[PDB]
Amino acid sequence: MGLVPECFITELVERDLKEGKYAKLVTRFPPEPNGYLHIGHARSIVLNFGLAQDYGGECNLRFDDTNPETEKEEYARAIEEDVRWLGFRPTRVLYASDYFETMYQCALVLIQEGKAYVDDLPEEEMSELRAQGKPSPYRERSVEENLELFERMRRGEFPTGSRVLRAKIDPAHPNFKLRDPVLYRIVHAPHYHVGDRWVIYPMYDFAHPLEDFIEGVTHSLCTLEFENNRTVYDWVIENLKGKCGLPTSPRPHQYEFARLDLSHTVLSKRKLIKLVEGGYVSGWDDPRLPTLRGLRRRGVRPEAIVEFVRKTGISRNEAQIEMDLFEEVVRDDLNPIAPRVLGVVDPLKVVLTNYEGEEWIEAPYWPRDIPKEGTRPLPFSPELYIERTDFSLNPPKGWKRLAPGQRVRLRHAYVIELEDVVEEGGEVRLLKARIVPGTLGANPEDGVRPKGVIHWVSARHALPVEFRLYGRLFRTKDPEEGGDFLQNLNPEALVVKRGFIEPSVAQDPEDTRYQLERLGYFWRDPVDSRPEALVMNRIVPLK
Ligand SMILES: Nc1ncnc2c1ncn2[C@@H]1O[C@H](COP(=O)(O)OP(=O)(O)OP(=O)(O)O)[C@@H](O)[C@H]1O
Ligand SMILES: [Cl-]
Ligand SMILES: [Cl-]
Ligand SMILES: [Cs+]
Ligand SMILES: [Cs+]
Ligand SMILES: [Mg+2]
Ligand SMILES: [Mg+2]
Repeated sequence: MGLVPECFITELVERDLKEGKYAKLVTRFPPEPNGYLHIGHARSIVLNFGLAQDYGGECNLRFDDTNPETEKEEYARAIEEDVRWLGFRPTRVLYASDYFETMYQCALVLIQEGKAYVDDLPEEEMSELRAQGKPSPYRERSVEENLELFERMRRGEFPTGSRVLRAKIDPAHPNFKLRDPVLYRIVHAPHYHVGDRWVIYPMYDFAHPLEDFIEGVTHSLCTLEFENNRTVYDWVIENLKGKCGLPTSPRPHQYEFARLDLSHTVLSKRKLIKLVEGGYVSGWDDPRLPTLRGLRRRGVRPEAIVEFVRKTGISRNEAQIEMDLFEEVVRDDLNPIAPRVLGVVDPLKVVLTNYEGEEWIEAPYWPRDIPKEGTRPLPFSPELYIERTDFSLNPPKGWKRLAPGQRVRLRHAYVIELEDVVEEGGEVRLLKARIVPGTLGANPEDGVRPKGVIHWVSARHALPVEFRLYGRLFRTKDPEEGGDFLQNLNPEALVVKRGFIEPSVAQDPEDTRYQLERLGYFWRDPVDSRPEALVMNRIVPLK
């Protein structure tokens, strides 16, 4: 019933809602349109948009776009597309750059109130002074000179980086971040949304609260990196309430949840850019990646992603999440909705000496535990392919599959036993085998049942598939902090096998998610699969 599970945040909202602190609840999701979103961002998406719906409130999608150098509209697009794919419906699609004129008016007021000033000092010198707790020489400049200099910065008289505007708070403040933090910088560079209008851009610490305030956000939800940043957030709110058309009340407040860190995966933009550019991975939608794009392409359903996020909870509890966990939620999400078909990944041929012609078998798509009914014609014939790995000349103790004195059950059809093994070049190339005569939907006459069941497909009927077998992207549980990050890659992240799958798949809609028995879950890769050249990704293996 509650999309977001119980925690400090639900409680806090519920309290303030009931006590009339705010009329409606207003969250935002605010990413930077300068990259693609990943599984970590999903936590912020489910949280922020989830509360809006859980409590009959609003949630804005807003591109926090104050860094013109890197930011592109295609990232804005991609962001909106992944947000909706997760199933969420932003109340508004907003861009912080539409706020600039208001933010600039706000800076004027700061300066008229003697609350900001222009700093001519170079960057290196400014941080030595901050480190020393000393004031800029320029700090006690006048309202008049500051407005003229700020205007001269607006005009783009000064080059990129050369002057900045800073609030006047306390140069010796114990919170280092309150030492006259920077409000405005100079970048002679055009913005993807608003163009060549501005040469002065605000810093995060100043624009973010103001975007919040402007939108009447009630609960601005951020991850825990903004711990010491909270004090400046309040400072901007408090010195500007009821100014330049801002409300005097109510006002937004920050609250902090733990960012997701998932085992076996890196989420930092730096490292991700590394992997794409250096061709370690094929592209931003690569199913090896934890981008939302890549998880989509992989076959993961948005419902598993939401559920994953929901399942794991919202807290201050920055404990790393095990990939085991994620994999199990995918498996669980696909269990009742993935019809079971049969395909072969490492094909090995088996010829049946005591069988001729064809015959077609009603086979169930759903196992006993799944309430769905559904059936399909499964072709059988004297030539099949089985997994190479379901055959031993030298089987171990447990061996439940096919061997030189061990019968086996072909799933949904006959028991066969081995008769001859043709070898060529040391390794095995074709099985010669026999059906045990009355074993279609029945045991052998002699009572010695087959120890196990293996999957198979008719070599006379089956479709070629390119299988893209995905694993975790790293071997080590902790790649994101571990030292050599590229030395921890899993060489098995992608194996590509050429294989076979039963012909029925051809009569299914392209977006079907299948369970290949004893193999894992699978679906047509949305980019490269074609009906005449099938390509299927393994979404996840079995438990
Ligand atoms: N792994 C994660 N788990 C939870 N939230 C995240 C994660 N990564 C990013 N977010 C949050 O989603 C929002 C937008 O993400 P985006 O990456 O554009 O912002 P950002 O400026 O890179 O944030 P950060 O610098 O904290 O990663 C931010 O609130 C951000 O902290
Ligand atoms: Cl049928
Ligand atoms: Cl069976
Ligand atoms: Cs940031
Ligand atoms: Cs069933
Ligand atoms: Mg960042
Ligand atoms: Mg980022």
